[PDB]
Amino acid sequence: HHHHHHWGYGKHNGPEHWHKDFPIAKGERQSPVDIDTHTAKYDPSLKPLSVSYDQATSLRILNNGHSFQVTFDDSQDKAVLKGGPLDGTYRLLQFHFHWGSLDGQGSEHTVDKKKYAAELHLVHWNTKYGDVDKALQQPDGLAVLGIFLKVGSAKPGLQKVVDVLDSIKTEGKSADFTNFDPRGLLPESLDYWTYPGSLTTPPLAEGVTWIVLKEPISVSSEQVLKFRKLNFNGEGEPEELMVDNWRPAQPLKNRQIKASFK
Ligand SMILES: NS(=O)(=O)c1ccc(NCc2ccc(B(O)O)cc2)cc1
Ligand code: NI
Ligand SMILES: [Zn+2]
Repeated sequence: HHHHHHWGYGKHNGPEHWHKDFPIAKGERQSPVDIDTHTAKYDPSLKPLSVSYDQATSLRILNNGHSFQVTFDDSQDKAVLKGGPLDGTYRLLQFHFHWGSLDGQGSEHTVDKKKYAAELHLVHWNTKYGDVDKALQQPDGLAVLGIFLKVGSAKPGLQKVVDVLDSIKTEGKSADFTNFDPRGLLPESLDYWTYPGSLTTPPLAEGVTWIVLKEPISVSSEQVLKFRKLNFNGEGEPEELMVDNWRPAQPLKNRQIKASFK
């Protein structure tokens, strides 16, 4: 009998191939999905999302070769998420983005089939499991907040991020990044869609409660061009621009997307 045991976004190792190392891709709970709003059953019993970033302590920003991420002190309930569909408190650990080679693509989730120019993921782990390592092993371990990005009007709360991207151009670079306020990345409304799903990068584990916000945030084509100057490659290796680091929509199968808003 068969016996089973690096990935990227290129043609040879991109999403179409991930299922071969990570057969959970063949599952029923993969992300991202297309959000079909005809079929998204509004639900009144979904509560306001309580985004409590009162005391958020950013630490580092870094280029991991797939994306950039900003990490937070997650030792205390300094930045948490509760309400919406979540049973309990989920503490923020990091945020990262996915984006395109051009403005017409970059988002992971789609809405009635439209792709936005980038998507922001805020990654939270369920405090009752004690840390992110134990949480990552559970069906209700993680909660990701997804925020769409469209081009036009510059986003101010993002300039602090964008001003340092040239210090972390290549894979493995990092910097101290303190006193960054994540609330300056939220849009005004917090109406959301929710469904059970997965990480969108390997290992593609199916323990994620997805919360996608209806309202995108806007950013200047100058800001998102800064995203596009990052490299997938390391210093001294041939240049390969960090673009199109998004997984395409996966089939919803027997799941239903719920809405918080009519
Ligand atoms: N793209 S996503 O679905 O938001 C996604 C979220 C999380 C993960 N991996 C899990 C994970 C946990 C901790 C850190 B860290 O730097 O402290 C990074 C990644 C993989 C994909
Ligand atoms: Ni065996
Ligand atoms: Zn992500």
